[PDB]
Amino acid sequence: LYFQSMMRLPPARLRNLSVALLEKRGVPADSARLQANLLLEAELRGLPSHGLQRLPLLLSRLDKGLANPTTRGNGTWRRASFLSVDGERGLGPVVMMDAMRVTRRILKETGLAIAAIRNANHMGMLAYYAEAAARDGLIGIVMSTSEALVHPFGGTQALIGTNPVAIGIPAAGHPFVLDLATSIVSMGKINNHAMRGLAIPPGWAVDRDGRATTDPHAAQAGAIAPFGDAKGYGLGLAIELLVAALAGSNLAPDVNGTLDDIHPANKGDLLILIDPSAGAGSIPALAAYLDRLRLSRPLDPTQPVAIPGDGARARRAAAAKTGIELPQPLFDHLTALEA
Amino acid sequence: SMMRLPPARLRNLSVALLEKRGVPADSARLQANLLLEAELRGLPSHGLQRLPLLLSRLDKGLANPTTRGNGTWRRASFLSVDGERGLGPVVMMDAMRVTRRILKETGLAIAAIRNANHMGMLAYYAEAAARDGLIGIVMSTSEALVHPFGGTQALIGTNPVAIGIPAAGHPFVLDLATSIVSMWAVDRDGRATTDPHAAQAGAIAPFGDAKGYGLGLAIELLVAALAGSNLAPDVNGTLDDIHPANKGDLLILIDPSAGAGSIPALAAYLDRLRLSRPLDPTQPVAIPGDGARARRAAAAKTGIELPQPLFDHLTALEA
Repeated sequence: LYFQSMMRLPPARLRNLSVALLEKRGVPADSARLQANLLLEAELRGLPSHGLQRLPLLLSRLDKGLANPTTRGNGTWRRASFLSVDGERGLGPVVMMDAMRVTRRILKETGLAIAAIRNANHMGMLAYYAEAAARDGLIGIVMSTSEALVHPFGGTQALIGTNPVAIGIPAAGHPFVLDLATSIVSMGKINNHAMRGLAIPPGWAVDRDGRATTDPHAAQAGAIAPFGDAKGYGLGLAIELLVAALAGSNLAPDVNGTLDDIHPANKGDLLILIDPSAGAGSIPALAAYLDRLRLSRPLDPTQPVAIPGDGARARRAAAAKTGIELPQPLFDHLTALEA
Repeated sequence: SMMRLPPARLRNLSVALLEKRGVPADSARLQANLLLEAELRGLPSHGLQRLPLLLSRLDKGLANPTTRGNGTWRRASFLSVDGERGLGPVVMMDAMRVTRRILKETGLAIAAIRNANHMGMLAYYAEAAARDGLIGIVMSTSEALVHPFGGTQALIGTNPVAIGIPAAGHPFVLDLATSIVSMWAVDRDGRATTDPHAAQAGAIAPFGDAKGYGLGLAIELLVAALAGSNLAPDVNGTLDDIHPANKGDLLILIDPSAGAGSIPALAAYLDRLRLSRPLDPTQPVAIPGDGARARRAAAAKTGIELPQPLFDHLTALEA
C-alpha cells in the first residue's frame, strides 16, 4: 500500500536534495548542509522521527517568514559564564552550533558555561550536539522543550514537552553519547504510525479525553506517557522548568511553532559545556571502565552490554552502506517540492 | 520492635553524639538535620540508621570532625574540593556557601568533591539552594550495587541526582536514584532472584531500562571525570567503617536571575498541573517535593518511628 511503502536511497542523494531545497529558500550553503546533516544523521542512526519527515515543515516555515534563513542567532554574555541567545527565528542547528562555538571560547577561562536559547526552531536530534562537544574533548549537556505533548504521571492531559536531554562525554575513541526523550515515545514516531495506518502499542498514549488508546490519530490529539513512571515525569518536568527559567522560553502549554507552520517557535534550549581538563579525573580511566562494562556478564550472551552511543554508531555504519529507507509518500513530497 | 519519638528528641540525641566526638555545634546540627529530615520524609535508609557507622568512622579518623574541606578555584566557575574526609553535609554546604558568592559575576558554578563522607539525602541540598532562590543540581556516586541494562554484574553506583528549582512558594525538589530500588535484582551469580538475602550480594537493576541505565552511567562518568573520585567498582567507605570514602559528588548552582525567564511564571504553571485532569479524581497530579512535604508535616505531628534496638544503642552511646 502506497502510504505504507518504503524506498531505499543513497544518503548522498537525500542530502543533496535537502540542501537544494533549503538553498531555494536563501539558506547559506554551510547552514543548509548543517540543517541537512542533522536530519540525515537521524535517518542514518535509526531515528526517522527526527529525520527527513521534519524537513517540509521547516521549508514551509521559511517560505512563510516564520523561520529566518540567514541568522545564526544573537548572543549576549549576561554573566561571565552565561550566554543568553535570541535565536531570531533561526534554524535550530545553525543557532545551536554557533552558540557552541561562542561558549567554547570562554571555557578556557571558566571551565563551565551555559547558553540559553529562545526564539529558535526545532533542534532535531540532540545527540548530534552532544557528540560534537564530546569529539572536541568536551562534556556537553543539551536540553530542548516542545509543544505540550506529554501528560504528568497520574494525569491524562498534555502539559509537558517531550523534553529530551543529551549527554556527551569524551572517551578514548568513540565518545559516550546519551540522548533520551523523557517521554516514553516521540510524537514524531506516533505521527509516523498515524501516517502509515498502523496501531500503536498500548501504554504509549491516551486520547483527548484521557482514555488509553492504540489509535495513533487519537494519540495525536491526546497525550503521551512519561518514561520511567514518576521518575521520568520528575525529570521531564525538571527539564521543562530549567529551560523556561533560563532560556526565557514559554512553558509547554503555550508552546507552538515546531509541529505547525503558523506560529513563532517559542520553545527553549539549553547547552551546558564543561572542560574535563578543569576537573581532577581521568578521561582514559573512563575508557577502560566502559570497555570493562562492555565485556561484563550479559543477561543474554548473544547481546553484550552496550554503552550509550554504540547502537547508534552500529546503525549509522550499516545505513551508510545499504542506504536510507524513507516512506514513499515523503520522498514524493520532497520531490514535488524540488520541482 | 518499634517506637515513636519527637523529632527534637532525636535531633538532640544525634547532636550530642556528634559533639562528643569533637564536631562543632553548627556542623553537628547540620549533620543531625540531614538524618532527621530523611526520617521525617519517610526515607529511613538515609536516616538515623546511618548514625552508628558515622560515629565509628569519626572515632577511627575515617571521618574528620572539623574540616569543611579544601577548595581550589581551577577556573572562573569551577571549584575543585578536597573533602579531607569531612562529614558529607558539612563539606557540601561549605561548597555551596563558597560557589554562591561568585554567582553574581559568573551566573553559574560547579563544585566537584572527592574525599568526603556520605552525603545522605541529596534533596536536602537541592531544597537549600531552591529556598535561596537558586537552581541546584546535586549528584553523588557510591559502592557498585547496580548492573548495566542487559548485564548482571554490579558495576555502577546507585548514583542519585537531585534538582531544586525555586517556585515562589514551595520549591520544585526532585531527588531520584538511578536504581529501581534502594539497597528488581540478580546475582551474585547473575541469576534473577526474589530472595532479599541473595539480592544483597547481588546486583540491582537500573530504573527505566536502557534510559535509566544511560542516566546512571552518565552520572557515574561525570562525577569521576570532574571530581576525580573512584569508579563504582573501586568505591568504599560509605557502607563500611573501615575504608576512607572515595566516591565523588557534584554540585551545580545556577542563578536564575541571569536567565531570561520568570520564577513566578513557574509557580502558576506547577499549580496548573496540580489542577489538571487526574487518572483518579482521588489522587491529584503531584509535583516532586509534594509527597515529601506532606510526609514531613505528618511525621512532625505524630513523631518519628524507629527500631527500639537502634534507639537503645544510640542512647547508650550518649550516656
